[PDB]
Amino acid sequence: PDLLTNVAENYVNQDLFAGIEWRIDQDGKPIFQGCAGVKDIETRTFIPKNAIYRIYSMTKPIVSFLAMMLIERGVFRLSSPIQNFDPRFKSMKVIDQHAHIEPATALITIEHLLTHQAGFSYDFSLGCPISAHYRDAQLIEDGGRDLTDMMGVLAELPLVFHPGTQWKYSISTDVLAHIIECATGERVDDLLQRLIFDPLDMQDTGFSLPLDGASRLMEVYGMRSLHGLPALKPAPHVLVPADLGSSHPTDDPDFRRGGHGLYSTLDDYMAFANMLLSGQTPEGETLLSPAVLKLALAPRVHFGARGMRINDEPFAGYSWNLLGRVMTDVGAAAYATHLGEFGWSGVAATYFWVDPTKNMTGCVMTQFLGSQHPIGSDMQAAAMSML
Amino acid sequence: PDLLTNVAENYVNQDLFAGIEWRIDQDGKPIFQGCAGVKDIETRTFIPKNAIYRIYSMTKPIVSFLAMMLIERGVFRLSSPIQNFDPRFKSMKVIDQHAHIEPATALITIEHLLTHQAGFSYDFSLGCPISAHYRDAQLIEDGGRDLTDMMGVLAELPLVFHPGTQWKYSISTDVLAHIIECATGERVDDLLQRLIFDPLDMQDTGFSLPLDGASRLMEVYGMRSLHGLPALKPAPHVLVPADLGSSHPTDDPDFRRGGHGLYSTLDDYMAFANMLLSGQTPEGETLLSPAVLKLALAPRVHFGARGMRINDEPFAGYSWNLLGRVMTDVGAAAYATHLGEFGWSGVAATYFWVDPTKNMTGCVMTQFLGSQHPIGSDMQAAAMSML
Amino acid sequence: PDLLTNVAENYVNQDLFAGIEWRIDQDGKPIFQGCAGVKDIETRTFIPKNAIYRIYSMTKPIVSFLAMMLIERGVFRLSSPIQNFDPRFKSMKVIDQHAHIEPATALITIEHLLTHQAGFSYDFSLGCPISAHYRDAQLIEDGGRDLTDMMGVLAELPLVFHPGTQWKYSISTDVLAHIIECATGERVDDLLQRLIFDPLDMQDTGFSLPLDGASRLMEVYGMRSLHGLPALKPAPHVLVPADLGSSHPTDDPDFRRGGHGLYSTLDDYMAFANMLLSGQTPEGETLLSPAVLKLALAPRVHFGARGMRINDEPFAGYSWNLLGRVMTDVGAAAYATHLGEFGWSGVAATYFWVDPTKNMTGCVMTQFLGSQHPIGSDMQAAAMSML
Ligand SMILES: CCOC(=O)[C@@H](C)c1cccc(C(=O)c2ccccc2)c1
Ligand SMILES: CCOC(=O)[C@@H](C)c1cccc(C(=O)c2ccccc2)c1
Ligand SMILES: CCOC(=O)[C@@H](C)c1cccc(C(=O)c2ccccc2)c1
Repeated sequence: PDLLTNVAENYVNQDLFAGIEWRIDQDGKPIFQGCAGVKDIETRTFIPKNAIYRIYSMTKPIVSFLAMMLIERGVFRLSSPIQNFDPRFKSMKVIDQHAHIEPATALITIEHLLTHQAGFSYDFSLGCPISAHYRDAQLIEDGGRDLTDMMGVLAELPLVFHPGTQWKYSISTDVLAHIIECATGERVDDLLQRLIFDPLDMQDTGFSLPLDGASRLMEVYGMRSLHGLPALKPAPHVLVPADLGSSHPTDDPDFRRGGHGLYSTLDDYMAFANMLLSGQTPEGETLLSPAVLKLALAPRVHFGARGMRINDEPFAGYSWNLLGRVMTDVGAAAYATHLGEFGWSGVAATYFWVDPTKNMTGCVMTQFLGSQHPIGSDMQAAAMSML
Repeated sequence: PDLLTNVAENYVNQDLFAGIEWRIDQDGKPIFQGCAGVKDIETRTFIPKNAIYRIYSMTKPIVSFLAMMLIERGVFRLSSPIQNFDPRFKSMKVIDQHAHIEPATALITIEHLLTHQAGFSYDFSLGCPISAHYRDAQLIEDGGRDLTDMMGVLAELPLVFHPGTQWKYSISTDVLAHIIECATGERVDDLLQRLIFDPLDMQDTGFSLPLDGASRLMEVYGMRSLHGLPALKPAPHVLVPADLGSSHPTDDPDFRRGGHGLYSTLDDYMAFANMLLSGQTPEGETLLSPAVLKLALAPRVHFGARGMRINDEPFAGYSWNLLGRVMTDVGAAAYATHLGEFGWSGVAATYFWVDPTKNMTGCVMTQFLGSQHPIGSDMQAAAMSML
Repeated sequence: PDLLTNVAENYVNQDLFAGIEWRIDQDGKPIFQGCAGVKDIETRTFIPKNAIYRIYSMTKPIVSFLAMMLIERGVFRLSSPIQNFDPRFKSMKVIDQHAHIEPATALITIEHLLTHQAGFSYDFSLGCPISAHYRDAQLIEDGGRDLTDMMGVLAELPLVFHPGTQWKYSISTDVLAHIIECATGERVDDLLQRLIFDPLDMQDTGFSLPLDGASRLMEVYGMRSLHGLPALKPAPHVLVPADLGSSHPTDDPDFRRGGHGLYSTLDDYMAFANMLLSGQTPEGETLLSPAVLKLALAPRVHFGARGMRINDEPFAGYSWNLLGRVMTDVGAAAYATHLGEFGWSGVAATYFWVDPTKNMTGCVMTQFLGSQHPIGSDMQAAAMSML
């Protein structure tokens, strides 16, 4: 039975998601694919050809992969202190939950940024000692502010632990994008275009819409908390269009970020995921060598009893590598997977995975902010069960 | 020599405080007293007779003393669960710095409120997992909100540790004032009037100015942070009149709190401090029996090597009793004192102490919010050096 | 692209290294090789044919390999107490950072020497409880002193931990060379010649220059700290010829050491590295059996959270075996590698590796003391990326 269709259709029929697309490839070619629902429930327009999604933190594996290419090319290395490229990050301080502030005892490195061990936090982090000051500064909300300028504001705030000593999912991929710009003298969006998107023919992926993109953009549903104040409990899961404020412009030619902000399509993201099986384009051009791809995918952050968590949500059986999650214990996993399955996901419920043991990739595209329902993992589980 | 005058005149002559009054009594009679500076630097009006000060958390020993009287009279007991008097405090939750929320595993008691071990926080607590939600609710800022209603809003928010398991200086004295009202059916300001202020002849003490009070109210100086966002470093110490917003009304007949909000005078507060040497009025009427006064003053919360801290500011060598600080190790103390010295202080730099070994009481009144200079401790040390 | 050339040329063009040679072999034959820069910037003489390098601690894997040959031949064993061969090492003492001295509670063994777990330190060790006494004794500086005589002076000084209980990179390979002499009745340089260099046709490797060697010796650049006092921060990385004092003679026929002092060439060192893939010469003569080579290469010292460090510089993902470093966690590694990659390096920035998973060896020869730039690891990473 087509478990993937059953999951997606049940989600649409229960009024939980407006529209869903999915594709699963094996050996670089589609084996399962489908769509359910509509572009938007207001007009019930069908999902268009080459529909466009805000992929939020599925931007991070792309920007991280770019960083690995630059490491391979000698621009910087994992151990490089970021203050060597932007001195505004010299002399960081660390704050704790008891109001105590002290100088950081270790320099932030490229590796710390890629592993979320740098001590940064995030505006929406509930209970965080510093996230109120991120929100006051509007680091995420003010999407119109140039990346270079956002970093200057961020650099003045304290970290929430000494670099290297803990893990916390964070704005550090945005720092990484900025440090890439400092190190190369180029803009991160131009680098992504030349080094990744153009070689993989990802012609619909970028920080602004294509000229014909407005009619292809999927509507985004959900509730963003008033003033950005982190919610103490989930809002009701209701299909109401979300207000993104100025956080996610569609046609700002200077908007670029490391941790979110890309628009993409199912087809484009599958080209990226399939490349991660080998480090090569389908024509055989190498984007990253096998040795550095192995360095990027090896489990690098290991977690204690409570496991990997983001705002206390678990990622059971997962460790962290330089690009995102990686399954390191199927016996601890909460849904079907295989050892070494890796990938990431975004807050509008987009999700992808790469499963080297099956030469398999998969991606689910939808637009629902802060879903109470783990559609991405449900679709991965369905696809795993259908092999 | 008169070190007390020297300290006070130096502070005034360095443009650090506008006006200061102090008195030190021994055996219930004044032994040192003085005044320095002016009511306000704008007009340089002289400090009036019976000048009036916002005493902020010097409200807490008074409200705590009232609670001990009510315990003595059988209204409730230290072990009483506060949910027995207001069921809005049933089913509390606890939040941590990792965004994890769970049910409280102990009920909040009267003793927890008096010792700041209930798990409540404070709006201005820097780095606190929940203070951002206090600020969003304007618990402290909205002084026009009735105490009973402010408590309903607070009760819906999580604690930051399980009741009884830690110490954190907090809004719990306001909860105590509210629970007093629940338990007695009377208002806390009326109970304070009948049980404490009138027997001690504290005719100028209350939550609103006396009829002839506006001309005697000292000006308040200092910088309250924008939006109440807790500052990451001290603001420059400058004598600029402070803007209190709607947090501290002068003529609201329903304004009443437990942790702040009283107006008082040097002479009134000394009457209260002298009473704490015996539990008796000067006429010999008992406000609190010797046994319950001993219960209230005995060291009750003991601190680790980090010591007692508020927003990471230390109270070196102090433990906590049911009314405030108490000196338990002169060899750890950071300024002159004796074993058993007790008292408290307020954010506008008012300060008092009681020293049973010398039958001594002292009080410094001034108005500077968030002083970088610990005038209260400096004046205590001067008085200790003189006796 | 030729990443190796790009790295080397960038280092020369940025005035960071005078001259660099490299070679990478696979299956015993060169696959990548090159050179950049000059022998010396003063005259800009090109790097000569068979250029000679001071290889410093790349002496250690050679002397360690010699020790394994002697273990195989029954001269001594890993568990042999060194005091059995030189009684000046009976009755060692241990000093700590609190000035406390006590007798060592374990005897130093051959294995302790090969693993730097014997408790010795090094003259240049910053912050070390005993390195000031090494410097006073001029153990490293006085290169004219006979090895046998240096050992007598060293033997009178305390260790910095009990043998076997910790790891600290040390003068212990020099102790090993001396104990080899005691055990065999032969000089270490004669043993190296007969057992290793002559079988591998390493005709330019030794503790003094060949008769035609003076014109082939690469100039050495960098700053040695005045009086040998360990620096608190890196000196500026500037190409100024280094003053080696009497630490590294070119034509002393009795100069021999275990931890440094060899002159070699790229070609000679690659013959040694290639032999470590098999324990055999290219003609198939066995220098060390497969079983004892496996014993020598197996990870033997494992490190805690802070990892393997020398003067606080990290070797991320590396453990220690009887010959040097060995990669035991690619997920912790700071630059491209494979599980089981091993080798060592020297303070003038020479570096080599052996990668059994690729049947690969590599060596970078240059002369810069105390480089701020990890040229050896950069070149390894480049070569790994080019496979
Ligand atoms: C996957 C990428 O998520 C992010 O990193 C940032 C960019 C982000 C940006 C804008 C809006 C949100 C939320 O709507 C939200 C966050 C937390 C809880 C509920 C909703 C999150
Ligand atoms: C001593 C009693 O002050 C308190 O602890 C609480 C009751 C309180 C209540 C109302 C206003 C403020 C401030 O204005 C303020 C707090 C922190 C920094 C600067 C200003 C504080
Ligand atoms: C790899 C072999 O390093 C050694 O074991 C010893 C022989 C050594 C001998 C002579 C000079 C130096 C330094 O120049 C130096 C040491 C520490 C920091 C900066 C410079 C080191």
